[PDB]
Amino acid sequence: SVFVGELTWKEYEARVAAGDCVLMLPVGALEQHGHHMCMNVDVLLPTAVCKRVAERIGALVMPGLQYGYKSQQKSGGGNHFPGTTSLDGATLTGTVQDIIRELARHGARRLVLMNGHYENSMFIVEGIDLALRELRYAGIQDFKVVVLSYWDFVKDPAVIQQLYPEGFLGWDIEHGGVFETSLMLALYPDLVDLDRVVDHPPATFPPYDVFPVDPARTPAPGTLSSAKTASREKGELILEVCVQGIADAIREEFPP
Amino acid sequence: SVFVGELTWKEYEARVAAGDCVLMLPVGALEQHGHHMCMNVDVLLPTAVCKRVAERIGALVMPGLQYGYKSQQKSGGGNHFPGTTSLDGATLTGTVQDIIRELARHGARRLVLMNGHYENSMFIVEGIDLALRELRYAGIQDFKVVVLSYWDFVKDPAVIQQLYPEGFLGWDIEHGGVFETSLMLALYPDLVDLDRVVDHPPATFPPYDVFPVDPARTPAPGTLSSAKTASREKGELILEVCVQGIADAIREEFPP
Amino acid sequence: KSVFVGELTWKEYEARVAAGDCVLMLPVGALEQHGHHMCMNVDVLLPTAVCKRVAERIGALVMPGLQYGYKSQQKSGGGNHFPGTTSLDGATLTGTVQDIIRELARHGARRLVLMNGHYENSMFIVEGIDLALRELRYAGIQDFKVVVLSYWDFVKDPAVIQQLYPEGFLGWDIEHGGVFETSLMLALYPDLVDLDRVVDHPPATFPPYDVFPVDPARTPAPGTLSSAKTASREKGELILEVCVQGIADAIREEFPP
Amino acid sequence: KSVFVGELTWKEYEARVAAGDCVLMLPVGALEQHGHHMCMNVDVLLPTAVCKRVAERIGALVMPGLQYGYKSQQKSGGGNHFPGTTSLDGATLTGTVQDIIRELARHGARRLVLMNGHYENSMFIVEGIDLALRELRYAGIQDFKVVVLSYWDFVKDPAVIQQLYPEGFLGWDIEHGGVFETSLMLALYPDLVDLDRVVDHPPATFPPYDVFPVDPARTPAPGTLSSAKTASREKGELILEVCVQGIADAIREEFPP
Amino acid sequence: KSVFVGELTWKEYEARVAAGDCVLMLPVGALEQHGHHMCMNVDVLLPTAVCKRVAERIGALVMPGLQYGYKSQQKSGGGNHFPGTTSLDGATLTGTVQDIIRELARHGARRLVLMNGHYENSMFIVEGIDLALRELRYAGIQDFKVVVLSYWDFVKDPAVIQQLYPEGFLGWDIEHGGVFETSLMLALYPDLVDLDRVVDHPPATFPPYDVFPVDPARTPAPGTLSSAKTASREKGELILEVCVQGIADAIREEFPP
Amino acid sequence: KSVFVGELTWKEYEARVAAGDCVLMLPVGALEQHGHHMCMNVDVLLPTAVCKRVAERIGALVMPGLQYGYKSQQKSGGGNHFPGTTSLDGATLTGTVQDIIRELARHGARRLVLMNGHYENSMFIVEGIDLALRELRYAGIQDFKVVVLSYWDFVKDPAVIQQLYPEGFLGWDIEHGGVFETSLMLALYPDLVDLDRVVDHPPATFPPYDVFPVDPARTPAPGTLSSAKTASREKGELILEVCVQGIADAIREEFPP
Ligand SMILES: [Mn+2]
Ligand SMILES: [Mn+2]
Ligand SMILES: [Mn+2]
Ligand SMILES: [Mn+2]
Ligand SMILES: [Mn+2]
Ligand SMILES: [Mn+2]
Ligand SMILES: [Zn+2]
Ligand SMILES: [Zn+2]
Ligand SMILES: [Zn+2]
Ligand SMILES: [Zn+2]
Ligand SMILES: [Zn+2]
Ligand SMILES: [Zn+2]
Repeated sequence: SVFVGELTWKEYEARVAAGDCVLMLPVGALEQHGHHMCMNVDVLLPTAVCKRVAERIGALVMPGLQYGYKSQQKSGGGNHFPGTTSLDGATLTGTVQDIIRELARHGARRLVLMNGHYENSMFIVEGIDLALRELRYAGIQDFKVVVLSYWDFVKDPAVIQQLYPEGFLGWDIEHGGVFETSLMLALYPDLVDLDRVVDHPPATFPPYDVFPVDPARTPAPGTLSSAKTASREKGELILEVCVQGIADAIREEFPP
Repeated sequence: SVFVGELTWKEYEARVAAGDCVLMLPVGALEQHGHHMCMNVDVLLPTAVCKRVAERIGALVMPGLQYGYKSQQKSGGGNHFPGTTSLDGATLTGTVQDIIRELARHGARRLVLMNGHYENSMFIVEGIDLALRELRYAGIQDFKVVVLSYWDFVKDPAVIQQLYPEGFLGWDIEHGGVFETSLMLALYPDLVDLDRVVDHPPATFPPYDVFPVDPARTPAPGTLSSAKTASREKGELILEVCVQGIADAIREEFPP
Repeated sequence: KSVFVGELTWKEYEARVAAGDCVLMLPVGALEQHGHHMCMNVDVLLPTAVCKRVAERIGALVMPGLQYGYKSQQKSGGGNHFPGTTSLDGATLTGTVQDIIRELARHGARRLVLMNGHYENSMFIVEGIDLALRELRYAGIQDFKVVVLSYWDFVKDPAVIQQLYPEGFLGWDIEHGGVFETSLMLALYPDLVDLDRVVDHPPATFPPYDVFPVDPARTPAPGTLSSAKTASREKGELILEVCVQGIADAIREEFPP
Repeated sequence: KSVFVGELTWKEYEARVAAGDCVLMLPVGALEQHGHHMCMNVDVLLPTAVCKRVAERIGALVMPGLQYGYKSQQKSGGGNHFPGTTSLDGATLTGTVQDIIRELARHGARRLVLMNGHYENSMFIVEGIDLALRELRYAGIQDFKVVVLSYWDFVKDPAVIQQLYPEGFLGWDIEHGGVFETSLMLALYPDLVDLDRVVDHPPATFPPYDVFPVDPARTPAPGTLSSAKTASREKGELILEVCVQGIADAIREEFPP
Repeated sequence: KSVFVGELTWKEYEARVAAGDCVLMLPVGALEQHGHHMCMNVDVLLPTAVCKRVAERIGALVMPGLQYGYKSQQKSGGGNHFPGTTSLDGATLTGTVQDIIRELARHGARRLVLMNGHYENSMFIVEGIDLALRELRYAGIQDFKVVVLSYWDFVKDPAVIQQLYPEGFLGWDIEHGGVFETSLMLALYPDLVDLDRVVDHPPATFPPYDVFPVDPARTPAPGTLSSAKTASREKGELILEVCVQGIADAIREEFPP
Repeated sequence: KSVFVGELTWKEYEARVAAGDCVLMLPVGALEQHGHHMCMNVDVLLPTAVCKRVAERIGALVMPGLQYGYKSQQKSGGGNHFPGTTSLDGATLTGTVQDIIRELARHGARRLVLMNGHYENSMFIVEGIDLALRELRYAGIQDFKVVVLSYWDFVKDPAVIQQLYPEGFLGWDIEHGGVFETSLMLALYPDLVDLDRVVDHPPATFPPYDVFPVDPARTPAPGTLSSAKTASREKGELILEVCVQGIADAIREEFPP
């Protein structure tokens, strides 16, 4: 198994003792994802990518963070929706910080944080800095962290054209849209009912944000773009591209 | 599905709209469990129990807390072991607090926290208190919480007698022993290898604790008792007793 | 000379720590209801009295005690809904323990005994200790050693237990305001106990789970979890000698001269 | 009359809020390196200058700006390893925003515009707002409204973008110490810019991931993420008018008189 | 009938609060070095003794005192570099005060007097009060009132001052371990004072600024900021009567029956 | 060359720190009501102006000032109940000071002067400094030195006081919006002062204790604690010269070039 949770402490110890062990931590959320998809998408997707990447490069995957930061209107619909269960920034930051501290204690020195929930980014960044700060007090400067949101690896114009023959709309509105829905159709079809997709024009907003969040400014379904054209085929493409790209990136930053 | 993460936000909203929806939250840890068992035991077990109880009483299960409080020598071997990845008390407390705040926002008013890691108890307690304190600030006083550790429902003398024809020696030393190992053999046999069990005598300690934790005071394998006599059958019985007992307790506290 | 740090001059304290093997003791209690027959500072008074006697025997020093502890829980203290009980949030207690260890380490002390007298304090004392040791480690300090214990855990001799609990040991959690604490109080501070006000009720029992908000009905009306009807000075004196002796021996073993 | 709260007496401020529809604006910046050609308080100076001009047009008031912001990130500000850059922890910035909102609500104010000038501040400003609104709700207050924006987002007109970047727009992320900010500075504070010191390097490019500890080698030597060689006072005046007009209109829309 | 809450049963306490105009008093001290002639728990002992006497006269109740206070400052307590002195971080002290007020309010109490005995505690007590009142407001509670004071501020009469300091008033800040505190201790706890060990140095003087890390050389070697050579039980009795009467009167005025 | 860090390039800043003896100065103020005759940013403007002049004379650099300070207290600033005054919680201010010191240390700086302009900030500045020095100690760094001062403490010469107050000085406590601050403002920013609006009331006096919630009636209606009727540009110029000279000499003493 490539999952730390499924290993005995002895097996884990031996792997870290190897010296070049790479650990991966998926960071997701419990968030509404329209009428056609379930709410644990942000955990399921990066976890599936982590598993596949780990199998290829000989890495290990830590239990994923199930709850993430508050959903923002322009990227995830808004934290006013039912189901969405978000943590305060301090809580998410502290969780990341605590995990890094513990991994360093084990003797680990290579960590990849794979974000699957757009809004988590800056709090992950702060948790990393606080953990690295503490390691520095002990004179430790060899703990290295690579942070990434898996969708950023789908850049190849050729790939983008296949997935979006009519044009890429941007990652900000890819919440419950073609990208996430296609991956889900390929990985967990039973958790997706494309027939329930509520077609609507791609969400647009003015150059600013308003709080309290105005529910009227988010498409009724909660999605920011339609997944009507999502498909298992597109999902298989996205999956291979991400796994390959991320596997290469990790081998690059954490070589033998 | 009985898992909130596998529902759409509309399906979840509908269940809460019913008025008497009971939500369940498993709280575990990533911790060493000897040479014969994996490290996510404390998440897997309460989650499996929650699932079965939820199926029986029509409740829903929230994503579980994967990381818990620091392992203590007398109950989990100690936080010095590799693999064990623990959170600070404030972090765990804050996580529980944030989740309750969000569930209340959804309109939910009935929550069952099922602890699977001994050491989490008091921090779960503080998280609950802080969240209820805030709810009262908003005039909300109808949010009710039931907290329990699933093993406390295995107290019937006849059951203990059948499970331990030699004698029960308390839940304290039941870390990686007969109880947890038997449950795992019944639910996830592939994650257990009885041939690797180190059959040492029950762990004993003086009436006080020492910090920094002294490794010599914990049996080398990390277990506090031998799981040599663990069996699938013992696990099936434990599972039956726990599910029935918790289901009855929840119906009592959260009637239709 | 006094065994209490508070009654020493800084020069005397400094000299004792300069010795090199000085052991410090910190009582951790609470302000909590203890039925109709006993006062509310029991959890401070008792561990403080034990520390004093242990200190006198092994040559240790006792720090001012923590007067307020963690929230009373229904199954071990009656519940935090009772009047009088004044509790701190976990972070507050944890931080207090953390600050004190930091300061003792600054003084040059390296041996500390935390003696808990309020059941609910345990885990927050543990977190306070971990956070303080973590910070000491940042400065390369790994020789600070801590021994934490709840004084009642030393009362284990089958023979002594039989006298206190003729019908069986009820468990340290439901001992709140019962025979154990009341007997000690009768022996140490009789003026603060009125055995005639004891409301005799059966030992408190609870289901295998807890409910919040706490339900007042599931706690005996007087606030006690077990009856102190049979409490006596004699039982108190026995408990006292057993604790002092056992704790003194434990400290001598962990912190040898 | 001044549009800055700091330059008013408390009586004058009180009267303005008593008006009932008073709009307050808070500039949120940072002290951060901005290449060899510009000073380090750019992120405070620019949003404050924009706030002043917007306030003059719509009759709003401007609060003292936040001088220190969140840690500079490699992909958007060069990195927090540079000298001069003085950053706050996320909790500190969030708490500052939170405290100010709480206080303004106490004054009776209910309309606030937070104008961010430092790319990295965004999410911590967002958390500060959420925590403050949460507290207001506890006190039964639900009419406090907040508008948050990063001023450069108002430069949307394809015609304006083309004038600034005739060879193509490469994004706001690498617009640190580049054409955009440098042009505005040339138009507002020319004495604080030495265009002759601009190190004309190719625009910064990074792989689809982040690495920590930040690797200095992955940031252009000067600290800038794009060359300001083509910056000019003319471009600056266009940007200024575009931002002021757009924001003024947005506020009139969200906070009608 | 004891005036200490800790020595009451929860029923007795409940009955007192039920009165409707009950006044609670909380001593806030510290564990701090006090020269070669006095013990280190002075800051707790003195305000507690004053609270007890005031309570007896006005029918109030006294809560367990805070044993540890904020970090000793050079100009008012000698400095936190001294052995023995065991200080809390500001957040810890503030949080302790906050938790206590929250609980007292839960009991139904609405009148609290915080009597400070350690100079440096003041602003953290103030913050704890503000945060507690803020929370009470969220709960719709606005009738909780707090009076905070440092007992020495009540010694104002010129005649009294001259009797105490024939050479001239030195200011309450340098009155650390000097005539004022030592005299009170001589009148209240003579066994904890050895006037023969007093080091008769001239009053400490400092430039108009502070330096950190604290420089030990800038504090008189004994730790005292002024000489207690002329301290006496007679002066102690005078101070005690002035403080008790003045405070009793002030409380009667702020918390009328 | 500017003495303000914000107006320097990171290269210029780096070079100055490289000198190995660079002194950094941080103004710490507040946004607070200052009567009917003066604006609310006084506490930022004054220490910043003093820092600028001192820096010009001794070759130091000035950091962006803290614009918001701790909650106004009745006896020193009128009270936090006034409109306009926008205060931070203690933890927020302490955290801001702490974060800035961490960053300056990272830059390689080791000499810092914090110039307080708001009475109430003092203890939180102190705690921020302690927490920062504590963390530096975790990294084996103990050569970072901090000097903290409130600029008005340098106006102590009897001859100067006599010239400024030919009718008698009554202390710094009541100098909120009075002669001292108003005179400085008249000399530095005359347009922000309108002496004709001064409410000439008698000096504020208070009992030896404080009450919370704060009672508005106990503060002079205008918000000032003493009348600035006799304030003048001349008095302001004198105060400025004395403060700048005194502070410059103190800094040279503590941080020799
Ligand atoms: Mn998401
Ligand atoms: Mn466990
Ligand atoms: Mn207790
Ligand atoms: Mn920036
Ligand atoms: Mn003191
Ligand atoms: Mn002020
Ligand atoms: Zn998603
Ligand atoms: Zn387990
Ligand atoms: Zn007790
Ligand atoms: Zn910038
Ligand atoms: Zn003292
Ligand atoms: Zn002022």
